[PDB]
Amino acid sequence: DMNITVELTFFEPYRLVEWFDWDARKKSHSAMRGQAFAQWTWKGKGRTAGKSFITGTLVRSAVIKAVEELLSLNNGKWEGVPCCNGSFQTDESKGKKPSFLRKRHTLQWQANNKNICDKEEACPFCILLGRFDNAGKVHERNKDYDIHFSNFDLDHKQEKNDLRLVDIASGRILNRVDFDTGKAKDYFRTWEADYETYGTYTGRITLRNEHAKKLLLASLGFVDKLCGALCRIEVIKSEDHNDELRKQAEVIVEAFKQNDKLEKIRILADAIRTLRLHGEGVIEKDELPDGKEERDKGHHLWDIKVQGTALRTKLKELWQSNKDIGWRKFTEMLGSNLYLIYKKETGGVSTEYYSKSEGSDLFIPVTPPEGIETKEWIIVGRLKAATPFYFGVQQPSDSIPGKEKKEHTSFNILLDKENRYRIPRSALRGALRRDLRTAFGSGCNVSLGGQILCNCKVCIEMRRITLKDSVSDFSEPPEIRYRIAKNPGTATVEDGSLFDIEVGPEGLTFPFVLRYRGHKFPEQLSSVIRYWEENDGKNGMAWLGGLDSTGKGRFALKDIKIFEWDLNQKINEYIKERGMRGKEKELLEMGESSLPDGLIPYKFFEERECLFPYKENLKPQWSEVQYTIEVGSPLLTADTISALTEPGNRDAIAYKKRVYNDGNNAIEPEPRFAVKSETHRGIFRTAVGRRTGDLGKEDHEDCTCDMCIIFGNEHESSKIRFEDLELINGNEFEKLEKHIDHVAIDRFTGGALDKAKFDTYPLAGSPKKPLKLKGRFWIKKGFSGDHKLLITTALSDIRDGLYPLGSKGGVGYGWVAGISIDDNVPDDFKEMINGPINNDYVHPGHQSPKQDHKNKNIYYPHYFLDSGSKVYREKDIITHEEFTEELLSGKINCKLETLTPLIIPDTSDENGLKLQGNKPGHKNYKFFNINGELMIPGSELRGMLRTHFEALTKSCFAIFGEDSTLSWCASKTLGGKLDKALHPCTGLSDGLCPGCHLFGTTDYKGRVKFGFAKYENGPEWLITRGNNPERSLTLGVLESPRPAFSIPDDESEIPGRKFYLHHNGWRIIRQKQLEIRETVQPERNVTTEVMDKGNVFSFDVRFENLREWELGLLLQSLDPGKNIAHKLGKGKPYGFGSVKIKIDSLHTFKINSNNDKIKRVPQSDIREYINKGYQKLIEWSGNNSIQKGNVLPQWHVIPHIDKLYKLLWVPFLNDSKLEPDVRYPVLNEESKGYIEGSDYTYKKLGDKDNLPYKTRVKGLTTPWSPWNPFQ
RNA sequence: GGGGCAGAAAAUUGG
RNA sequence: GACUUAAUGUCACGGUACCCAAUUUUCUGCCCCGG
Ligand SMILES: [Zn+2]
Ligand SMILES: [Zn+2]
Ligand SMILES: [Zn+2]
Ligand SMILES: [Zn+2]
Repeated sequence: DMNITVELTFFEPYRLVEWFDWDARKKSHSAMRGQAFAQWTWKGKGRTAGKSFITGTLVRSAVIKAVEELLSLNNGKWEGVPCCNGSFQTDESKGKKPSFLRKRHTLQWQANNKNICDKEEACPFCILLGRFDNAGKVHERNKDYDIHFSNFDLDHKQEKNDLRLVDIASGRILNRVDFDTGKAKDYFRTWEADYETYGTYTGRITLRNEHAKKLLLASLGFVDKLCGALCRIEVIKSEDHNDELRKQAEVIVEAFKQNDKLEKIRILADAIRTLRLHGEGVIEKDELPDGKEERDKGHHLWDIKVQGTALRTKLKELWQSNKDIGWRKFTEMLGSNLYLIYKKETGGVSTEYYSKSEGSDLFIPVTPPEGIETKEWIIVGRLKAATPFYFGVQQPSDSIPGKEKKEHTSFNILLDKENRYRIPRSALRGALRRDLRTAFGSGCNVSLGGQILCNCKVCIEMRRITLKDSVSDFSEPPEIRYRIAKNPGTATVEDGSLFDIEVGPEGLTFPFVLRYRGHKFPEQLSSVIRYWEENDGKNGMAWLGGLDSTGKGRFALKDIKIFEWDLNQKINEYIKERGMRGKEKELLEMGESSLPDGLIPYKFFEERECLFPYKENLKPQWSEVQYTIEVGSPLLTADTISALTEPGNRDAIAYKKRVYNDGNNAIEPEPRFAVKSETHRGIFRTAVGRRTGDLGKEDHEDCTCDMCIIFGNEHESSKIRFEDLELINGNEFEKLEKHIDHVAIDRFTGGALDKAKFDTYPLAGSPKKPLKLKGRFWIKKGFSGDHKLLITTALSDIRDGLYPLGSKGGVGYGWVAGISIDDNVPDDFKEMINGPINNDYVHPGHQSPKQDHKNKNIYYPHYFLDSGSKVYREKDIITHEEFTEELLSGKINCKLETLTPLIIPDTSDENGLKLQGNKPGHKNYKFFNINGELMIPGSELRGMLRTHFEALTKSCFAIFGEDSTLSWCASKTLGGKLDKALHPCTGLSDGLCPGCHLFGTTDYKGRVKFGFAKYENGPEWLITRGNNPERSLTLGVLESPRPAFSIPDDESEIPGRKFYLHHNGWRIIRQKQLEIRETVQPERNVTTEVMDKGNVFSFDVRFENLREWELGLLLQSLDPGKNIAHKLGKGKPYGFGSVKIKIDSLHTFKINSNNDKIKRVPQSDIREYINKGYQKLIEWSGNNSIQKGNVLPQWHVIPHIDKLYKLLWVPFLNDSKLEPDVRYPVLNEESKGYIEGSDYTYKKLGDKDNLPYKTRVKGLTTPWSPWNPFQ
């Protein structure tokens, strides 16, 4: 007769739905799906506020199910009073159906009450159902209910105004994933509610019969789930901030637009988001990277003036203005506001199925056997991330709960309201369903519109499993990972291809709870649990999440404890302890002597080698290939966003990870260097696609090609999964990172271009101290022999060195020196994976000035090569998408010998040896070295051979600064004084010159790759006696080239390329070291280490898809003959750096032949290649009067080749007793170092009356012409 | 009598 | 006590936001005549 006040509390995020009564419910789909949830009603107009509740019929149905199970446990009795089976059928002619219909099994027992229930006397089950009362199916007064359930209202703790929907709920999209294809079929939305603040409901139950109070009070403690969440039932006795950020973002955007730097703004946007990982101290202690020393403009982005002041001080005042919103939200909103303002001021703004009627209404009774036992098993443990993980979520401003009717980061991660990482229940349940279907061998696809319960084994085992959601104890921000796609025809970045993913740290831990209520513990669930866990030898194989092909989401299970609860003897202890729901964290730390009564540990849990679904169905599913790459070159996988926000002021730095630690709950102090999984996934995919030839297809829609089978497409998932490549020997290095700076050289002036100096910071790789990267990839069961052969072929192509890792591969960065395969790799994979060339061409030098002399003449140190104006441009560009049969591909092994001393400085250390303490401002350097090994960079060799190849084949001026203007006023810039055909190639529509076709442009990758040269043998360190280091030399003063001497007199044109002369002018510099160290300021000259003549260096050149004449011209540009050499390094006017390259070996390979391999290519074939190049030069010339035949080619019949080989002629080589005297003039006598009667000043040469302008230009164009008697 | 350049140009998402 | 349930019948713990894409292409740390 007396009321019972009931409080239900949630321990999991529950579900919400809108309220429609009964007739408006059939119009909407979300409410018909959303029964057995919690309900939300709007209070007042405007669709903003309301209240949530839980209906009494839902709690009544839960209590009815609990009473049915509790009576089925004790065989139709409860504390001595027996009950009948009840009634669950309603005839259609007498009365109406009760507004909710049952599709599940009804548990029944043997009715031993020996009496039929009527209105006068009844069993507890019949008075708890409410069969014999005065109320039914149409409401009347609240009396004449024998048992009444009221509605359950939300216990708001503080009395306030109405509660909003956006403070209680959050929207989410769930999925249904097909098992055969791995792609989604349909999706549906839901609302999830918080349980920490809004998870308590209170209601009333009225019972007017003191015969079923004990069954009701026992059944209230047996209810386990309600509204999609674990529960416990007990009996009691901002817009101003967005706008203020928007106006300041507009201020910064107009400030960058005033300086014509709008395209930087987008990059700055990402930098602001990256500032959420650092502290506020990076704006407070000003740890942003500073500019160069003695520069007016500092950092190129942190010192851009915003309304009069710098950017860092502007961010300081902007954070002092909005310190009240926190650092993380301020950085996120400032980034996601700069993104929108950049998107507006540019000009361009940035299958839903719910389940289902009339017919097939049945009643299915189920009676268990009388002897059977029922138990409940509980498995507790921790889940650990062995890789970065990703749980996908839709964007904010689309996941608003009320406004469902229908940016900067493309893909976000799922987080809690306190910014904690969350493994949802749906992902764990889907992964358990997938692994259980794999373990059983067979299963069904999940049918949604259902009238009969499914009878497959997976569904029977999954209707007895209860899980629980997980949240970590970690609230630090995620990491952004970027991804591009490559255009396979040009080997550059495709248009509209950059996107970004948010990933979490590896090593994080989550709680894990599983429950099973049944008669015996299955072998298949034991197999899945043993498959998911890790031990010694075995690693975990629990794939949760949504980037599995790139290796994201592999978890392991540790600290597993399994407990058992008996229900036929210890049911009251289960009801009293509430199944330990919400107290499972205490069970991991509980001892054996503190367990509650009735809960024992489980001892017959079968081991890994005794389970039959394991090792037959689950273990052969994914196979592991683990290997180790040895890289003997610098390795640069650029970041370009983290380079902006760290101190050092560098352009491109390497890639780092953040690994989380479990023993100490911090992250880690030191990061881990790595190559991403997407990178070597793309390397494998590009290798397989270029071998088979499937990269040339225009579309892969409904494709069953080999690449789409191995690597997946839109309609199928991938059969191979790739993990990261981690550095494993980083503690063997001192100064692991190396600073390498690069420059571009103008083809006319010979000096450095404006705004073309840059720095790279790769990891220090050497041929005697290589980097070691350990990596792993997973392969699936069901691969054929052809596809395994393709994977083995891709690994062999990576090992042979065709695909370099990282960036700047054409100048020698990231060249793979070797690959090793571990011993635990499958055996079929181990079976599958495991003289001197001369030119003899003597060039006749300039006979008239030089060879008839006793060295009494002075020449000019640089001359100009003047070709015509026509450049041959090809519009059929050779593509990078396959290896063609008629073209050539291979490698050249070459050597390098010094004829004159060589200076290659190491500009990472400005102090170098010493000597800035004694004389300050003096720059002194060492030779180039990585880990103490003398090297020449591949960029210098590439630039030297590129300048030679461009001057040989009459191509365009590739690097040429056209904004410079002359003064003696000038008519125009010197870009206007060049012909339009020698201008650099822009775009592929007009075509490409030969130099841009072989070496590349911005929109076309090159087809030649130069490597780092290593020291082999010879006498090093030219020794001078009076010098503070003996291996050292103080150079003369050298400053910028003046184009006013080459083109005076405005009606004059640019006289072609600039080349230097070979002479032994360093012996003047050596003997006068004392006269240079004094009487010259120490801030003008430089001191460097020098190498002597006779040293040998070794390097390699790779090439792919070259024609025959291109290879002939390349082998001619490398070794152009006897008495012709090259020029390399510093001090080229003073004579330094004369090198000779000799070809040692040539190898060619053909991949289209199945069994063929690398070759040796004897001297007849390469002579044929040289002749095929010479015939192409003759055909480009136009003079077809020269005959054809098998003669050794005379290269000096073409005029510009004759001028080029007169510019590069070595006069002192094979004991010919002559040495020229090449030096600059002396600028207006009474100047230092002037001969008595030479008359070699600039005053005499720069007058009009003696040496007019045309004779001066003609003397700067004719090679080796004299200048002191002047011709 | 004196030092310069010290990053520039694309892609910032589509099926 | 309304807003806000119907009582002899609620498998929604009946459904993984899933699938596809190499942060990359090009560049000699170089260099003389006048304010
Ligand atoms: Zn009864
Ligand atoms: Zn099924
Ligand atoms: Zn295909
Ligand atoms: Zn060109």
